[PDB]
This record gives sequence, structure tokens and C-alpha cells, in this order.
Amino acid sequence: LGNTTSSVILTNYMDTQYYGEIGIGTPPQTFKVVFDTGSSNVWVPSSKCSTACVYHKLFDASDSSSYKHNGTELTLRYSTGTVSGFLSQDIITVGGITVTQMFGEVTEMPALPFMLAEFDGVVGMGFIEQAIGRVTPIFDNIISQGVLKEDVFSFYYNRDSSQSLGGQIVLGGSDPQHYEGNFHYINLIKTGVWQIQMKGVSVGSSTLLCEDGCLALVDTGASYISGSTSSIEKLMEALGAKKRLFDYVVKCNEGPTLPDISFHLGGKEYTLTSADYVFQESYSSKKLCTLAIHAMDIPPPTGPTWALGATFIRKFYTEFDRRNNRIGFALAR
Ligand SMILES: C[C@@H](O)CN1CC2=C(C1)c1ccccc1Nc1ccccc12
Ligand SMILES: *[C@@H]1O[C@H](CO)[C@@H](O)[C@H](O)[C@H]1NC(C)=O
Repeated sequence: LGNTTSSVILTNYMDTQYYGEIGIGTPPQTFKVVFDTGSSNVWVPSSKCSTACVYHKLFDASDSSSYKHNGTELTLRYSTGTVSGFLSQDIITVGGITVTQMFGEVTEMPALPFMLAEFDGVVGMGFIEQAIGRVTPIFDNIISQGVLKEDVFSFYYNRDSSQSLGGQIVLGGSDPQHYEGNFHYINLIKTGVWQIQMKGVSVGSSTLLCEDGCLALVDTGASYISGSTSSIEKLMEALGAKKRLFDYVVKCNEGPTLPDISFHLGGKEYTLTSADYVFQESYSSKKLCTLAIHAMDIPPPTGPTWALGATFIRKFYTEFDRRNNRIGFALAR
């Protein structure tokens, strides 16, 4: 019956990491995961893990009655780091939906960057076209069940605060308690990737970048808004922000006066004020404040592209429509 509309509560770790809980096996073994529209594979650390594994929950296949062996070796390369392991199959529970899934048991999890990760693994919300080993993604297997009210999933990311809700993922629809107004939809360029066409990025009331059009990957697993090194250099010059490591900074006192950043997607302009992209941790003229925007040279086929991560998602509640191959945005509350 197509009437299921399940949700997973997320935890906000310092506006950079948003993770929820999944259960693997019989009885269920729980894991903190990132739900990533940028990738299409499910992976958690394995009990068979020989640097970062000490700090994370490990999947023990020998404690699962529903486990089915596979063992195909697998390497999952990310913009942040790389993991390796082998494939396994078991039952996975995501907010009351149970699915037989092929996932990766990770045996190579480096302390850089995974020691910094508050989550154990990743649940890829991408398409099979981007899946490593051509492994069927979890959302495709939920679709096949015919339980969902709609072949959609939504993301709400809150601003860090207090016993408030860090975020929420809705499988089968959207939560109108978390958005204002109505959704505006933009069709995907092509199926296989959660990427839409962008028609310009403007600083203030004038179009500075992406004048001849560019790409925007709507990435739930990205912490920040990102662009090509060249684009981010031009943007940061316009903002009067200076480079300090892989971070861009402004003097904390100058933060509240930085201009609005606008992304032209579909029919409209999606605007971020300085309060949306500056980590305003002080207001002193002596201290330096971090911007939630950075350079990221995404390699082909996906890149060169901009990526609208948690910085964007916090402002705009996002709906990912698999039935219509489109992305919807509405102002978040
Ligand atoms: C939660 C989401 O909004 C942002 N996340 C995604 C993510 C982050 C931060 C990260 C944090 C600390 C260390 C490493 C990583 N790298 C990594 C690798 C693979 C897949 C996802 C990640
Ligand atoms: C693992 O799963 C893949 C799925 O394509 C299958 O082709 C392969 O034969 C399986 N391997 C084992 C050892 O079960």
C-alpha cells in the first residue's frame, strides 16, 4: 500500500555535520549516518576493521541472523576522504521502513578525516548511475517496495541551538511544519545526478558569477556551499574575505555588513544574508570569522560544479522528487 510517510530525526553537530540513526541486522545494530544526495552507496565501519575505527560503532555480522555474505571488495572515494572494505547484505531500518540492502562493511577508515566525524557511516541518497559496484541504492529499494505515499524524500537542517531539533529527513513526502509558502521546482539536467542548472550567482544586486550558466549539485552531505577555486576566488574578492588555510575569513565586526549572496535557480533568486553564511562567533574588530563557503574542485562526470550544501539547505527546505526528476525548494522555518 502506497501510504507510508516515515521521518528520521537528525543531530546538528556545529552546523557542519547532520546525522541520523539507522539499524542494521537481526537484532538491529544502530549507527549514526549522514544522508548524502552526493553519493549512492550505504557504508558503516566493520568489526573486521584493523585508525578511526576505535572511535566508532562497528558492524558485527556474527551478531546478525539476517546477514548474507558477499565479500566483493569496494573503495569509496569522497571529496573529504576515502574508505575501503567489502560488500555485505542485511536488513536496514530507516524510520520504520525495513529494507534488504547491500552495503559496505568498511575495514580501512583513516583517522584523517574520520576521527573528526561524529557519525559512523553514510547512507547515499543518490542514483544507481553514481553507485560504486553498481549496488542498488537504499532509496531505489524503498521505491520497489511500493510503500511510500510519493517517490520523494525531503531535508530540513536547523541552525545550531538548547534541546531543539537538529534536522529531519522525510521519506515519502515533506513536513509543512518546517517550511513556509510553497515549493518551487527545478528539473534535473539529466537523471542519475541531483544536479540542476544555475543561471547566475550575484553579490548584492548585481550578477558577478555564472553569467553564462553553470551547474549546481544539491548535496545534503556537503557542509558548505562550494564552487570551483576560480569562482570562489572571485566571490571572496567581491566579499573582501581573506584566505587562511582552506578557510576564508573576515574581521568579525565586518561580518554583519557583508552583502547578500543570491543563486538564480529555475524561476527565482535564492538569497543568503551574511547571517546565513558567516559563523559570527564574536563581533570584535580584532577577531577573525569563518565563512560557510569554500572552494571544491569536483572532478568529472559530476564536476566542474557548485554544490549547495548545509549552508544553503538550512535556509531552503529541500524536496528531492524521483518520480518527476526535480528538486523543490521552500523557505525553511
Ligand atoms: C553531514 C553533512 O552535512 C556533512 N558531512 C559529510 C561528510 C563530512 C561532513 C565529514 C566530516 C568529518 C570528517 C570527514 C567527513 N567526510 C565525509 C566523507 C564521506 C561522506 C561524508 C562526509
Ligand atoms: C556479490 O553480489 C554481486 C551483485 O552483483 C554478485 O554478482 C556476486 O556474485 C556476489 N558475490 C558473492 C561472493 O556472493
